[PDB]
Amino acid sequence: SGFRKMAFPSGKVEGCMVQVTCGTTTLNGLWLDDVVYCPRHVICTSEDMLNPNYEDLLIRKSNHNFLVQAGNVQLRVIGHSMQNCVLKLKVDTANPKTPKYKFVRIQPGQTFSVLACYNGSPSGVYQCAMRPNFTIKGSFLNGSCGSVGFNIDYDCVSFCYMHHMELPTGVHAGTDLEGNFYGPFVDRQTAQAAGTDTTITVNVLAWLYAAVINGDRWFLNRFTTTLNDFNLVAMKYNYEPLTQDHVDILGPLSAQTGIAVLDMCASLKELLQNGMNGRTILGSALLEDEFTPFDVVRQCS
Ligand SMILES: O=C(NCc1cccs1)[C@@H]1CN(C(=O)c2cccnc2)CCN1c1ccc(Cl)c(Cl)c1
Repeated sequence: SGFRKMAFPSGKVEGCMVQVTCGTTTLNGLWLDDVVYCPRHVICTSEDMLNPNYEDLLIRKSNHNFLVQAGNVQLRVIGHSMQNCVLKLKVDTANPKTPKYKFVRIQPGQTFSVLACYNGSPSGVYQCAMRPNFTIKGSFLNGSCGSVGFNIDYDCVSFCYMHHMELPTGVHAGTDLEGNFYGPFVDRQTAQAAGTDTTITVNVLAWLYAAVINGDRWFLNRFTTTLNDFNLVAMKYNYEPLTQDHVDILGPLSAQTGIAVLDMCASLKELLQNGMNGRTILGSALLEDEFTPFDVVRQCS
């Protein structure tokens, strides 16, 4: 029993983190095989920020300008190249701790674990979701750029996020490991801001199922709704539309609890319209949307 924000064990990723320094800027890199990946803004200077031409900035670099350190061991850079908004620094040594891995871009509403790192040293690990507006509500301080987000399937690390920036509202943005930003954010100085966000409906329903599995039942009712009528309510409360695919994805949890999805939808509608009247669900006084159906199954059997 119990239900927590649970991250994947981080050991396989810890062994991949290195420190990358260019000029006076130090941040984190990801060392896999004989390549270190890091944000390309490591080559920026304070004066470059309005409209850096990264192609020019990189042509002006040499391998010796990148200092890469894996703990107390310096790695020799033997090649450098840009891939979208990341840099690929080829090093003379393959990382002996390289896990089986994949680079995998995630969808809004998916979750992942973040290993926050400073000066190439892991500091902590927490669970995050990719918001509908392609930001993440992370916890990151100066020096954390190049920290990565990941999931683990069996022995294989699926890297899905590399950290690049903090937006004015305190939320975060970054890229996939191919260097392509999530959302309409750019690695240059602008007034960019997180766009309007919505609540991830399928995840709220998954979390309601988690609650039922853990003995919280007060919000259940005898009613069922139609998908159409539920989506009318969803729109009014800034929730994402619920699709039949979502209903299908929730099938296993519906079967385990004996509560049909559209029955749970009627409970959600009442919670949106009436609130919780001073009660809590899984220790929360608000509807939590950062657990996916898979996250719930993983933790609730
Ligand atoms: O968001 C940033 N600056 C505003 C922006 C300026 C241009 C685009 S965003 C980050 C903040 N920095 C942190 O270490 C940090 C702090 C807190 C939480 N996570 C990270 C240093 C680097 N800095 C940066 C510099 C140049 C570029 Cl181009 C980019 Cl993308 C990022």
